[PDB]
Amino acid sequence: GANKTVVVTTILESPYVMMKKNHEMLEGNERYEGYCVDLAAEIAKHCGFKYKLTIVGDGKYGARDADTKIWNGMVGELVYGKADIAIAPLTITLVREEVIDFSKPFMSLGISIMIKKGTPIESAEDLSKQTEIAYGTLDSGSTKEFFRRSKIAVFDKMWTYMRSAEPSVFVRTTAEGVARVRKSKGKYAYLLESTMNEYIEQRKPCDTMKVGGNLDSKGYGIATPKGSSLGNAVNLAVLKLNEQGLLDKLKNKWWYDKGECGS
Amino acid sequence: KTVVVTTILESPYVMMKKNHEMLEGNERYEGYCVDLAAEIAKHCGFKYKLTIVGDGKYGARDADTKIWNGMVGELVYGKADIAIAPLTITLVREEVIDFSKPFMSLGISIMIKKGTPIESAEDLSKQTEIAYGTLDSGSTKEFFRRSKIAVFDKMWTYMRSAEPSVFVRTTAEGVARVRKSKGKYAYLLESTMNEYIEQRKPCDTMKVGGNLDSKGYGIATPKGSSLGNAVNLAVLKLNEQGLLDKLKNKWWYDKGECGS
Ligand SMILES: CN1CNS(=O)(=O)c2ccc(CCc3ccc4c(c3)N(C)CNS4(=O)=O)cc21
Ligand SMILES: N[C@@H](CCC(=O)O)C(=O)O
Ligand SMILES: N[C@@H](CCC(=O)O)C(=O)O
Ligand SMILES: [Cl-]
Ligand SMILES: [Cl-]
Ligand SMILES: [Cl-]
Ligand SMILES: [Cl-]
Ligand SMILES: [Cl-]
Repeated sequence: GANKTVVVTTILESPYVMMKKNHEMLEGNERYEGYCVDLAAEIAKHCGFKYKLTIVGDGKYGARDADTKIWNGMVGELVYGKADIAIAPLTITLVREEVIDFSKPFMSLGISIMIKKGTPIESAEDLSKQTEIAYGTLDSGSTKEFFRRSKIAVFDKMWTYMRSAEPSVFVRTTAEGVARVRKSKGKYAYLLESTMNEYIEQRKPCDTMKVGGNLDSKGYGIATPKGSSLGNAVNLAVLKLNEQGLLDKLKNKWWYDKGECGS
Repeated sequence: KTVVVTTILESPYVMMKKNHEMLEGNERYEGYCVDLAAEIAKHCGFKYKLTIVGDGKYGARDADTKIWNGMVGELVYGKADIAIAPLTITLVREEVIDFSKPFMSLGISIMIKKGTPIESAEDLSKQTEIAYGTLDSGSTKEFFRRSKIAVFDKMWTYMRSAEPSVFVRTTAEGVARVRKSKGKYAYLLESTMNEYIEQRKPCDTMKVGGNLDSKGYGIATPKGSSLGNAVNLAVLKLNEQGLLDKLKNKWWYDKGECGS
């Protein structure tokens, strides 16, 4: 049928999608800026569609409830037909690939540790062997699922602690995890993706840092409902943008050119 | 019912075992991709036969004839059912074959003989005393051929017309050329292979500078193959179980050939 505006689900996660200054008097896609806003424009141009950016209503990436089997977050928006495509830092995972399609990755990441500067922690093993410093993850995302499913001794030990810690060590948004690191005097460390960690390390007041190696290696992909006719063109567009150097330039633009912690 | 796997002799992905002359079939070979093939086949429920690509190439399309060679060609022309190899995901290949999600990350990188006064691709481009080149019929050569980045296009203009040829038939021949050229040849190759060689005797090469791009290897199937979906889920399962990282640690294991 006739071309229709593509509904893009995304999430307010800096620097991927952020409210522009003066957003209160802007409308539509002009309200937003960031890496995924720029990426959406490039994908749409290469694939020949018009689109509307829509922030996921529940503010979540996406997890399946173990009891009801209902998917929430951006994954749910695709599964239940509320959006046509997700352009966001959405991690490629097995359980998600069983229900939605992903392009080839547009960005690499691994799970990593964020500390308040000076915290005496260098690794996941360090965290797992002590109790003074609490630690947790984002809710409803791939990092929490990683720990829940891991059979690796250190990560299983970490999960066994996190799942029963009181008060809860889990946070609803990345910003809440950052705040908890910044306000806890070295007594909370946050497990989050290396991309987000490296972004925050360049934001004022420059009081956090990434420590240790990454715990895994994976990527973000552009997601579509299973069988969607958009998937093929989106995939080729991701590969073209990578090969032309545009994805690397976009990361530099939003992470480092705009950094607030020096050159 | 036996799946024909095309692969390539490239250390440490696929290597001939010691005493392979008295072995047969899949038991002749060892390495990262041999172990990976066994894991993929177990998860997908197929029997398979490893076969070394007949022309020894990864795969490129002839500009005049438009015929594909290498492992890509074996998939395109129906000579193999799947490629399990360090085969780079690229746009031109994704137009003719299918790739799983990546099983390993890499980028193009620079190999020098230790002590060579080169720190970056920009350094190479701004001089002519030290020659440099790439593997033929692979994704690194195509990267330079297609690139519009000023530094890389300048490098391509030099490499394509340099005499004698700066291109090599196999990775091992590029490494040998670095080792034998007294610092007058640098080799552009994928970071995975570079890092493997840097930890092998005689410990006379090193990786310099950052990677020039970021990409991955995928398991490839002919377009529309029924195996693609299961293979893709298998790669993700193996990654999430930690087995891909374990295999990398096994086959890049440093036994101290170089230093402590
Ligand atoms: C950025 N980019 C451009 N597109 S691409 O050429 O397809 C490509 C392939 C691989 C990677 C390296 C990072 C990664 C991403 C995703 C996964 C991984 C590993 N592994 C190692 C396991 N499987 S995965 O799909 O979760 C990046 C990449
Ligand atoms: N990128 C993750 C969210 C962040 C996290 O879990 O650390 C996801 O897609 O679920
Ligand atoms: N992995 C490459 C071969 C090595 C190279 O080109 O440096 C390919 O798939 O073509
Ligand atoms: Cl419309
Ligand atoms: Cl032998
Ligand atoms: Cl298993
Ligand atoms: Cl078999
Ligand atoms: Cl440029």
